[PDB]
Amino acid sequence: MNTPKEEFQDWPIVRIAAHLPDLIVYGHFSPERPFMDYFDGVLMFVDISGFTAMTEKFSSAMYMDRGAEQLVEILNYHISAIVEKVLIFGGDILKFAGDALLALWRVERKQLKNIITVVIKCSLEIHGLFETVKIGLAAGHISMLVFGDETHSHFLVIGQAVDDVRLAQNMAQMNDVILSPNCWQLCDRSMIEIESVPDQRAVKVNFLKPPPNFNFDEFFTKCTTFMHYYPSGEHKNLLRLACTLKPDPELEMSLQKYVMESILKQIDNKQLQGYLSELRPVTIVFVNLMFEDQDKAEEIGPAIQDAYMHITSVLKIFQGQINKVFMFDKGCSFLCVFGFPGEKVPDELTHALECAMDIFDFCSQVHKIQTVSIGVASGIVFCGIVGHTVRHEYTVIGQKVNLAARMMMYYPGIVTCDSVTYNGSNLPAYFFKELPKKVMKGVADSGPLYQYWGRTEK
Amino acid sequence: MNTPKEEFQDWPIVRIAAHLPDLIVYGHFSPERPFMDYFDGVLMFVDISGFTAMTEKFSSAMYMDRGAEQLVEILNYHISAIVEKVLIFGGDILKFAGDALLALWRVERKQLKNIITVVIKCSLEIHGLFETVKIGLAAGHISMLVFGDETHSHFLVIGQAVDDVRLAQNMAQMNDVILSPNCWQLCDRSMIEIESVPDQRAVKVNFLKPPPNFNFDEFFTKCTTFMHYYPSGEHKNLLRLACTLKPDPELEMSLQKYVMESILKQIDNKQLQGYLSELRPVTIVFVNLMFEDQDKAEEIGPAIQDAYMHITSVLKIFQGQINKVFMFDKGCSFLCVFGFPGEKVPDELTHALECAMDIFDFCSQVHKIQTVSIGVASGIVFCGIVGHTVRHEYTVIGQKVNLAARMMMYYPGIVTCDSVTYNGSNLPAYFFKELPKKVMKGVADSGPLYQYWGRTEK
Amino acid sequence: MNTPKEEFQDWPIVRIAAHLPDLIVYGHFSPERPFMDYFDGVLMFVDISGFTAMTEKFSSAMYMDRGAEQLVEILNYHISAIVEKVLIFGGDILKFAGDALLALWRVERKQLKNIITVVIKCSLEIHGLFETVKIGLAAGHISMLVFGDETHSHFLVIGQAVDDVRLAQNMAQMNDVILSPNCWQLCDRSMIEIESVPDQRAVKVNFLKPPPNFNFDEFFTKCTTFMHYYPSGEHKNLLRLACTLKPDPELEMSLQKYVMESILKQIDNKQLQGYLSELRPVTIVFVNLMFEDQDKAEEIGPAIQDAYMHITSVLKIFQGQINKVFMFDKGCSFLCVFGFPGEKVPDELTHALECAMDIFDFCSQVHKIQTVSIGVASGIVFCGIVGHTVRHEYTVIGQKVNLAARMMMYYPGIVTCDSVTYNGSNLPAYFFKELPKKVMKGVADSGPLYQYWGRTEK
Ligand SMILES: O=S(=O)(O)c1cc(N=C=S)ccc1/C=C/c1ccc(N=C=S)cc1S(=O)(=O)O
Ligand SMILES: O=S(=O)(O)c1cc(N=C=S)ccc1/C=C/c1ccc(N=C=S)cc1S(=O)(=O)O
Ligand SMILES: O=S(=O)(O)c1cc(N=C=S)ccc1/C=C/c1ccc(N=C=S)cc1S(=O)(=O)O
Ligand SMILES: O=S(=O)(O)c1cc(N=C=S)ccc1/C=C/c1ccc(N=C=S)cc1S(=O)(=O)O
Ligand SMILES: O=S(=O)(O)c1cc(N=C=S)ccc1/C=C/c1ccc(N=C=S)cc1S(=O)(=O)O
Ligand SMILES: O=S(=O)(O)c1cc(N=C=S)ccc1/C=C/c1ccc(N=C=S)cc1S(=O)(=O)O
Ligand SMILES: O=S(=O)(O)c1cc(N=C=S)ccc1/C=C/c1ccc(N=C=S)cc1S(=O)(=O)O
Ligand SMILES: O=S(=O)(O)c1cc(N=C=S)ccc1/C=C/c1ccc(N=C=S)cc1S(=O)(=O)O
Ligand SMILES: O=S(=O)(O)c1cc(N=C=S)ccc1/C=C/c1ccc(N=C=S)cc1S(=O)(=O)O
Repeated sequence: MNTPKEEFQDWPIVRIAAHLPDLIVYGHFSPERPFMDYFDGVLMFVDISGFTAMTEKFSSAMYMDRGAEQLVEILNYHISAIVEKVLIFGGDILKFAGDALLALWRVERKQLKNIITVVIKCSLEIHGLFETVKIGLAAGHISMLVFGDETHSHFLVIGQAVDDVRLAQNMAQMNDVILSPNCWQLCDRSMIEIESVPDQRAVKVNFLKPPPNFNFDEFFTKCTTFMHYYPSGEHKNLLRLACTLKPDPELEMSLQKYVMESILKQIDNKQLQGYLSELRPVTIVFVNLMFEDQDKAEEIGPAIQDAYMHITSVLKIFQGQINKVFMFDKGCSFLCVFGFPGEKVPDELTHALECAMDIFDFCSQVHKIQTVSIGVASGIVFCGIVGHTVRHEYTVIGQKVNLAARMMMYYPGIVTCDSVTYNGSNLPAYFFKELPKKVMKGVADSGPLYQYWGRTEK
Repeated sequence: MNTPKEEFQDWPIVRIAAHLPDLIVYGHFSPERPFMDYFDGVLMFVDISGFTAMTEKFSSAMYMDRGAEQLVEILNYHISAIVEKVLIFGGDILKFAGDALLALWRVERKQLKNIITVVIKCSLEIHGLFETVKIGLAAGHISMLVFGDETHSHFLVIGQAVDDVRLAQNMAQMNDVILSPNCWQLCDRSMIEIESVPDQRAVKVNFLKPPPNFNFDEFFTKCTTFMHYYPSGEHKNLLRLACTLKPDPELEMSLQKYVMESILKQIDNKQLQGYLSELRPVTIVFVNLMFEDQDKAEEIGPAIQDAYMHITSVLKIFQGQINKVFMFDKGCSFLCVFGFPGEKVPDELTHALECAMDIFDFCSQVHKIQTVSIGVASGIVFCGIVGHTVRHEYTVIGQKVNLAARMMMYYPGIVTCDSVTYNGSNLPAYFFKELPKKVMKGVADSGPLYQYWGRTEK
Repeated sequence: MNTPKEEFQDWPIVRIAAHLPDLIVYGHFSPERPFMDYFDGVLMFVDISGFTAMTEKFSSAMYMDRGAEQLVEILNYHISAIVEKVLIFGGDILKFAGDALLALWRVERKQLKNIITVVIKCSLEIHGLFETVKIGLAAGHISMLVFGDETHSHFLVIGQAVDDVRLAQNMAQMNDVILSPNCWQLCDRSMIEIESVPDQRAVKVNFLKPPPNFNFDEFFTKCTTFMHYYPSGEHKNLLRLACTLKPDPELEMSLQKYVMESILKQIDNKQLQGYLSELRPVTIVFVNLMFEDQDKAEEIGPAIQDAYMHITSVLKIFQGQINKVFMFDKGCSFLCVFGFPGEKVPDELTHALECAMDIFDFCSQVHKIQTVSIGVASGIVFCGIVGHTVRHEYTVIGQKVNLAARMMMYYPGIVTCDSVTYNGSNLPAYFFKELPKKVMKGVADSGPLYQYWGRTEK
């Protein structure tokens, strides 16, 4: 009696799971929105910095109209390798943004010290890939927030460790691994040699220096006791346990709400795989919400949910889409896009400004939101699915994405727009205020920037 | 000198062979139509009963417009596992219908007793998959009929064993394996413990109870002597020998006639794989032909061929399609569909009724056809490719499919239609007769049913 | 710590490399056009002769409108096997044309003798595949020419060995391996038993007859010392080293210029794989350029580049495409096609004739081009990607392709066209001269042929 090979099955549920972290795939949340959960862990924020900045080059004539295809190929070649390192070291990739990613090792509180050592070694092996990247590490309390409606879901992680991992990675020169102050407090100081970072309490990792009897592979194996989903036994050859997910209509209904409809169309073999990689004209509306205390999920959770319900309603009317939601050092940020896969309708610009204003007015009156700031910028951006075969997400990358992000942070409390938007809108000039030029870290040649004042003086 | 791996090649001939049983793939029939062949074997009819009945749920809003995709994923997850069991135990899947399938073990007459034991063990392992299905078995003489024209072919199996395997499976409660009377007569009674089935000569299998020296794997190996196409030797790792078919234009011309054109388009990589899975509005015309003796191929074969030639001509004019032909307990049944893949033209309904009537009038005068009955029903049905990667077929599933089937059996001798068809047609009311309501085993809430009387009183 | 399998990655750069020989993939040429390089090697020209001639049959009704699909399946089944033999024996497939291919073993001059023995054994194993094909071999000096513009590149090999390998294969009856005179001069005469070929200095291989101590596998291993890209070590399981190419935007920009845009669309998953296999009406314009000395790259290179710049400009205006460039026994030949993938515009014929004439007038005044001859023929041709998964090219095959080729050689110095072109053009009759009928080796039933005289008497 024959025994044919049990082969890998790429069911639709597995294809959906590649877009999501274990944090969501293996969650089992209540239905209320917002939903909040509390835990401890180590976070790694890795950035292939400088990439977005150079992406303008893939529009150049030398790429012969295959710039998008070449960009996603070269980006994925490098990002995939980082992803695979994270996964083999037992981490969960939470989110991709631009040319950056955020990873989590969730563990019981008593094990933070040893897991920090695992994450440090991972980081150093990540740098080792590129000898021929900047990394920030944080550790401590983390909260999860899940928000959405009956057909869409989004998640965020929040708290001091999340705020920290950002600060840490901003400080890294190239090739550094930086630890947050709390990460450095909690870590196995006997193992790692560090330097001070001038005017900072964070530190830099110089070397990992294990004791005589130390064997990293045996240490790692011990650490796996505490990793719930590390592929093992019969499945030790897989990068993710999620590769083994079986059809389950209830679970697939829950997971599909996290993925955009155009991605699902691809998943369902109803659209060619190449259709979503493109260098496409869009308008970015980057919405930032600031709170008095952004580390307290129970305070900020309802407010984010309320803002989301309104944003999604305003976006719906124009086929805008939320591409991502991230925490920033200051606030919760919604990266919204007008002009995505087959959503290309006329007056994208006037509508984008009116949408922004509507969001601004509504969110300004939401209980607990202290400040709303919105940046609007328009031009050619890369859109595509970035990451590894087993862990990837649809992402937008471009100078206009980062300009919209920087505008909302450098011009808080108002709706701002770039010159393409201002000129294109053909709204009358007195709907705007021409703004002073600010030097914006990460940006140059911004062109004139404007505030969208609105239809009336007020 | 290198020796690179001989890799599996998915040639178009192999892709076509996945839609067909070994009975056809390895046949070598004459060109006459009808063609008839005679043999002996064991038949297994397996039904995941209740599924079709629940399929209405995949149209519900909770599935967020991916009902078809979720339905085919979950159905195939379960059906695939049954298919793989059948194939490993040496059976040939003949046909899929709805959430049911028919399998055959063809063997020389002297080996029926031992092959029944193999099929019994298979059936029990099939039930074992679902601890967390109903099976009927028959054995004896079987005839094959192949009918068609110069560009299309269809096959049927016929005879008392085929009639029996239906009766047997109708009697099974859930989780039963039922044997036909002849199967029970021919089987190894020392091996199997059975109960009587009240008011039936068929029996139910309680257990397989082998003797002391018995070793099922060694018994199975012996049985493989008699299985012409059991994958073996170098190919013992394959589910089907048909996976090894090589390009052969003559054979591919013959096999392609059994597959619908839209499936071939997919096979040829000229249509996306996802296009054929859909929850689509169609009109089912289910045609039943009854004979004085439906076990005699030489009598019924020419009549079925004659009926087929006319049906196919009438269907052609409106882009109706034959989806399947099955034997029923009473008669040969053609499952015809209007509105399939890209065949969506207006007045589907009036045309469907006129087509039905034309078929009714013509088939009624075919020598040897005793009664024609036709059921017409219209609404949302699932269409898609069901089964395993290596053995699958395009199938339609839905409450309207089963309503059309039950109408043709409970209202014999006339053309009947459902309320959607009647109301939609906007043919005048006196073209119809409103019918008494019958309780139809397998159905509820049918709505009013009508006879299509036709254009004249008569 | 897990170690998941390093799996084969089908990056876009690798997909592009399948369309190209190692000669180009691993080249590192200067940017000037023309570019010329000089080396030594053995050439194998293999033809599955008679195939093109029978291809008319795949339009017959018996193929039920899947003639193109069946043709490419059966052709690739056989061609793939030849390709795999060439690759395992260490050769580089340079080009596919019709049902023929050209392969090269490049080696240092001192090793020609031993490499000829390897190529002879390969050829005999190729014949061994088909017991149930004609091969010509040449050896000696070879020049490479690369020509093109800023966005397209083409290459040719040139010289006496290239002229020889053609002569050699023209002489082969079926099943022969013929050696050129120089190949026979350079080979290991102690190993091979040959016959004279009447009225020729080339010879035919009867047998390979190695000495007592000879072990072909050990001899082959020795020969691999001299094969730069033979897959080895960790990669000994691969057919080509090019399967291991990593993303490299500079290299991909260079390689993509050799591939047509519609093929790149497929590569990029932006068009279905099946779209390019078709039996399609086109017009072939086959352009032949003759030189006083076609073995001297430094003479003919600039002239071919000049002709190319003009051809490509004339083709551009009508969406004609260069499908291939080959050396012929006499001259350089450009196989140009009007009506390719989505390039189907009206008056294909008048435009094709005017294009031809423009090319004729311009190329006639290019320094060093002695004679220009152009054949124009129109009808149904097969287009598709022919070869192996790892080494394949887009090719056109058909009686009209070979008619255009034979016209340009049998009616040198003029633009000729077939009856379909002449009649279809509805240009006035005095734009043409009706030609005497020539018996053209490889052709019958040509229909009347015409010269395109042009708009004026002159
Ligand atoms: O029955 S429903 O389709 O409405 C359904 C609603 C749910 N709502 C929520 S929350 C969660 C699940 C769910 C259906 C599950 C199945 C539907 C069809 C199957 N068919 C087969 S073969 C098997 C399953 S199973 O997952 O229960 O095995
Ligand atoms: O590529 S694999 O089969 O290994 C695979 C592993 C995953 N592992 C996990 S967790 C998740 C997905 C996955 C395959 C994805 C696709 C494979 C073929 C497609 N053709 C089309 S359209 C589209 C997709 S899609 O999901 O990326 O859209
Ligand atoms: O653009 S980044 O790759 O740095 C990025 C990745 C994220 N996630 C992932 S995966 C989340 C946020 C994020 C960008 C953050 C900022 C963007 C603009 C700012 N302007 C000012 S002043 C400040 C910040 S901050 O949050 O870093 O303080
Ligand atoms: O020659 S025909 O295309 O008309 C033909 C008619 C048949 N009618 C019937 S019944 C059955 C087969 C058939 C053609 C077979 C081939 C056609 C092309 C091949 N080319 C190559 S390389 C090889 C074969 S083979 O199968 O004979 O090897
Ligand atoms: O999936 S496998 O390559 O193992 C395979 C085994 C079979 N074994 C046997 S017997 C038959 C078919 C088969 C593959 C089928 C497809 C693979 C990719 C496709 N892409 C598209 S459009 C479409 C098909 S199709 O044939 O299902 O249409
Ligand atoms: O619908 S089923 O899954 O039971 C089915 C599968 C088949 N094949 C496969 S694979 C072939 C037939 C078939 C349905 C048969 C009937 C459908 C309606 C009837 N109404 C009455 S009275 C009686 C029968 S019967 O033939 O079972 O007597
Ligand atoms: O920077 S450009 O895009 O203009 C460029 C021009 C060339 N012109 C020529 S000749 C050759 C290469 C080339 C760009 C190379 C890269 C572009 C983006 C990368 N991103 C990441 S992660 C990595 C590379 S790499 O190959 O240099 O590693
Ligand atoms: O098929 S393999 O993945 O082994 C492969 C090996 C190669 N080896 C080398 S060197 C080059 C290419 C190659 C795969 C090609 C494709 C695979 C899937 C496609 N789907 C679509 S559209 C399209 C292509 S394509 O490149 O042929 O267009
Ligand atoms: O058509 S073929 O398969 O023989 C062919 C394959 C090639 N390449 C590849 S891969 C390159 C050329 C080629 C055809 C050459 C000719 C075509 C028509 C001729 N008419 C006359 S007189 C003479 C020649 S010749 O060059 O063989 O003398």
